[PDB]
Amino acid sequence: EDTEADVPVTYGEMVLNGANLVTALVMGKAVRSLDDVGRHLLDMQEE
Amino acid sequence: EDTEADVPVTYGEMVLNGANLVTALVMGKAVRSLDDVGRHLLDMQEE
Repeated sequence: EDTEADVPVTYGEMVLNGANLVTALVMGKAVRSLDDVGRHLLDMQEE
Repeated sequence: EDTEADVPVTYGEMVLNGANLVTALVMGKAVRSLDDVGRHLLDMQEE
């Protein structure tokens, strides 16, 4: 026995909100954290 | 034969920027004025 005790956590979560909602019902697709992916792709060509 | 002239225009250009650049790369889908279409769709579900 290391220990009868432990430290569990609570459920994650996600939704289609800002740009994920638009594309889902317009382009028909969606991505985890499109805001992030979008920020990092655009910024990446600004160095 | 009527007046030879015309009130002719120039050319209209459409570019990939911002939202539809990210989605064109990530989702491979491009759409016209996605920024405008996105505005209204996020609008019309709010009073």
